[PDB]
Amino acid sequence: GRDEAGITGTWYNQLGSTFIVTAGADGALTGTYESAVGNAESRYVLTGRYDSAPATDGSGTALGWTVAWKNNYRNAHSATTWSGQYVGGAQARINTQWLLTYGTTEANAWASTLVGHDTFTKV
Amino acid sequence: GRDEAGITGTWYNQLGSTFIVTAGADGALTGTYESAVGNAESRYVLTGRYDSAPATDGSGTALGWTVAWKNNYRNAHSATTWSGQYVGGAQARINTQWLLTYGTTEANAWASTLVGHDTFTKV
Amino acid sequence: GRDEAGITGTWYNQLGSTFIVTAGADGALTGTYESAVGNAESRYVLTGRYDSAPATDGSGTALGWTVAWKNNYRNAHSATTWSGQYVGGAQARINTQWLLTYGTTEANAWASTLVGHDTFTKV
Amino acid sequence: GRDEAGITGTWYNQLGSTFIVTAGADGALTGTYESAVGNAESRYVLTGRYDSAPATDGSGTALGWTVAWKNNYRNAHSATTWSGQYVGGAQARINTQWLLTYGTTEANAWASTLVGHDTFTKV
Ligand SMILES: O=C(O)CCCC[C@@H]1SC[C@@H]2NC(=O)N[C@@H]21
Ligand SMILES: O=C(O)CCCC[C@@H]1SC[C@@H]2NC(=O)N[C@@H]21
Ligand SMILES: O=C(O)CCCC[C@@H]1SC[C@@H]2NC(=O)N[C@@H]21
Ligand SMILES: O=C(O)CCCC[C@@H]1SC[C@@H]2NC(=O)N[C@@H]21
Repeated sequence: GRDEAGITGTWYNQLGSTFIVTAGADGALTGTYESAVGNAESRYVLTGRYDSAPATDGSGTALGWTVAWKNNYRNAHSATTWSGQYVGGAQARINTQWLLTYGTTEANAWASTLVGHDTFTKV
Repeated sequence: GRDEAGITGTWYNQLGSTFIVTAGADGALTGTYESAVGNAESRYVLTGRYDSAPATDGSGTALGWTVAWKNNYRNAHSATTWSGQYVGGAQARINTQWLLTYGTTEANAWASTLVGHDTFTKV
Repeated sequence: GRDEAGITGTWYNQLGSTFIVTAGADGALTGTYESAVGNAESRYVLTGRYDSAPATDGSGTALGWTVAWKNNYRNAHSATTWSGQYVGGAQARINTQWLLTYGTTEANAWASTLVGHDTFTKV
Repeated sequence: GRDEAGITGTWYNQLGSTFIVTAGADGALTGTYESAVGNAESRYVLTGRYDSAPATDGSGTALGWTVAWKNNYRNAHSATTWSGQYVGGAQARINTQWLLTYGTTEANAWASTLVGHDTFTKV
């Protein structure tokens, strides 16, 4: 993929969380996520996808991934999805918006979903 | 997983799109998506995660998945993430909210991301 | 406004909440909201804006409004914004997506904002 | 209102847009918005609401507002809502997430709504 090398590695967001990803040639993303906040401890599995043949006109590279917040330590009964774009160069970034959905009863489902935004850097 | 059997299979949303997923015991989701709308044709790879040990108190099952909108036919230079919950029973549903991010230039990045909501049924 | 008459009146969403609005010629929206759910009781002030000269090509009419969830009875320390479009005709609707922000400490601000979607009808 | 004085005035976001607001004692927000981006020129009317009696525990102040993107110069057939919180102190900020809805045909309504985030400062 054009940015396979650029995306693969360890990223950090403004909260202090750590995103560890491998980009495959075909568009896969696999890795681990460790949140600095919330009902979370240690690493969680992630998977996702990215555009392995982006535009050559200076546009970013679209991608996304999911974490279900269950591991051997905790289960928050929740999942987050991040949707965003990789922007390459000396100050590389992944700019995302995310959706965190809790399992709820039907009566509470109106209040099931948090929205926010994370920016990941290599430093 | 508690809902491995409930989630695995073919789902359809209010647009007429078709979501084909396999749920693994461990929390994986793998499959294909075919959109009835947008800059899309035929099937695209998806991956995601779900809570394989949900609450037993009538709450839904949190899950999410991604599609990068590249296949052998088209490349929209975009990715969607769906975040939601599976609700089991005679009228099973997956209720989601989604985020569709386009690769953009930095000048247009304010306008990179669409938000919406899809409800999937087995019929 | 083109839809001043169509928008003005009493609307109900899928939760059972009641939206009472007056549309002004100039684009204003003023009224009251009464939620069927959440940390809310009785009516709350709303204000917002709508496109008073929409496209004539069958497109909906863009609009939005806010409620801060303080009245004489309760204060949730929160505000919701609905962003959407009015679609006229025998089955008129307002289709919206909303953002509910809580006041939080800086440590909890990542979790400050809920997202959802409401559809309002005249019946 | 507790933050009537703190909110009232001229704010600027990371795009260079200019938000000019007056906060009323009762919870009103009135003013003008001028966007540095998009299908916009000059000032547009805004209205909204804020929590005029916030928590005293260091939490921010919830608020929101709307702009319909029609004025004497242009009509984008769209509306944005910002939902967020005011945080007072030497570095005051308004942190928001927003929803920009376009009027669309029913066939294109899935793609009607952009989501993003703006941070406003006094400098
Ligand atoms: O509390 C939970 O339900 C599980 C932890 C969620 C942490 C969220 S995911 C979005 C944001 N970005 C992070 O790095 N952490 C929070
Ligand atoms: O146009 C694109 O960029 C690729 C197709 C996007 C189709 C979207 S994904 C969200 C919504 N749900 C669907 O089933 N289709 C649309
Ligand atoms: O709980 C709160 O903070 C105040 C009540 C919020 C009720 C929300 S606003 C979005 C959704 N639509 C409704 O009609 N009610 C809920
Ligand atoms: O293009 C349009 O439909 C009207 C202009 C929209 C400008 C948006 S509103 C959200 C973001 N914040 C800004 O200051 N400008 C853009």
